[PDB]
Amino acid sequence: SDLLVPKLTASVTDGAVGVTVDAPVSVTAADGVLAAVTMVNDNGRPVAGRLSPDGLRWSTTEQLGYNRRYTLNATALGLGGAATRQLTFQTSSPAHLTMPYVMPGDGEVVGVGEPVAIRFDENIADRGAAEKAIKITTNPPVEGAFYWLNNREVRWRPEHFWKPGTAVDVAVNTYGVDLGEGMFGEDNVQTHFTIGDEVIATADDNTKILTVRVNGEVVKSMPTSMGKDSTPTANGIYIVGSRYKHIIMDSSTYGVPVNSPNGYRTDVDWATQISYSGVFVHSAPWSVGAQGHTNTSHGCLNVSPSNAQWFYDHVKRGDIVEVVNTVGGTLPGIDGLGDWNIPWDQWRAGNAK
Ligand SMILES: *[C@@H]1CC(=O)N(c2cc(S(C)(=O)=O)ccc2F)C1=O
Ligand SMILES: [Cl-]
Ligand SMILES: [Cl-]
Ligand SMILES: [Cl-]
Ligand SMILES: [Cl-]
Ligand code: NA
Ligand code: NA
Repeated sequence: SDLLVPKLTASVTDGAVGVTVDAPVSVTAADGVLAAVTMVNDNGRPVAGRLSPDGLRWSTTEQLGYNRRYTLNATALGLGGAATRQLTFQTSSPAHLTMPYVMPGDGEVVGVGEPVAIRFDENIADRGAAEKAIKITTNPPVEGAFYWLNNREVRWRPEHFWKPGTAVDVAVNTYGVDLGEGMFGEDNVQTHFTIGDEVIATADDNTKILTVRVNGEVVKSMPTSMGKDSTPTANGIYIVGSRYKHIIMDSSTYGVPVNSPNGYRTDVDWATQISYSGVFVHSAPWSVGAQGHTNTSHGCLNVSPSNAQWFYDHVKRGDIVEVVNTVGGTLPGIDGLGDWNIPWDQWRAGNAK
């Protein structure tokens, strides 16, 4: 048997540029074991690594940085000689960075209508890469798809409402990923949430009653006053959002001056958001005589203080409100909480462009 000679294999090539940092760097020995492996950046600072017990694999154990020039030295020893290699490579230098933000929060329990939300703080030129970098796990597994509400936020939901008890895991692995036009991910995100009870509240303009159903059983019937004809509440499916014991409604947040005929600024109690456009379920003492009879608001579902607080107490983010038989149209699918009004075939087809 003649002298066999160890060989070295690295996941980077000497002289390479634009190396993406979305993966560790590794060195592998063949016909021999690794005796020494070091990796330092342009300033001489070492990079954390781990050699496998069998001595055949060394990998970086920490995140690698943008705009860095790394130098790698590896020595492989064997029964028939040795082999050494020095490799230098330069990582990606982004033109701009973008940090994602994921809802719902880690560990939260949400209703059957809560979609996965990934919001970036910059415009995403390559939506496809963003979608490819986002891995969603569901238990029991269910089909879902991506759909963008605007140039910075994407959503992921199944065809129908979640089944209660479903576990969802979200891993936004955007670090080191070219998201288009030199826009690279600033970090990764990992969120996990669970689907709770089915809570569907239906507001019928014919009866002017807001009926809350938990697991299919009617548990509360609230006389309500919705948007008047000139500013009606839109029919469709609303996703419950944030909740406030009290909040100052200010029309100027939507570009409508407070000092207008259609502007407003008032403080209200027990407000539950259900649309970005400003539809809330809140306490309306000034309209109890109208609640259950005639509509008098700008879209908000007015109810009594008792029922408003009840809604605040018994409804959670992700629960569903459905408005039907109003003089208005359908809530826009891209409102922010109207995801379910987009027909499944359009949502499934996505808009990655
Ligand atoms: C709750 C009280 C109310 O009627 N709205 C509301 C306002 C508007 S807007 C910004 O004037 O067009 C749209 C829909 C609404 F429900 C509240 O904010
Ligand atoms: Cl090392
Ligand atoms: Cl932000
Ligand atoms: Cl009216
Ligand atoms: Cl507001
Ligand atoms: Na020989
Ligand atoms: Na008002």
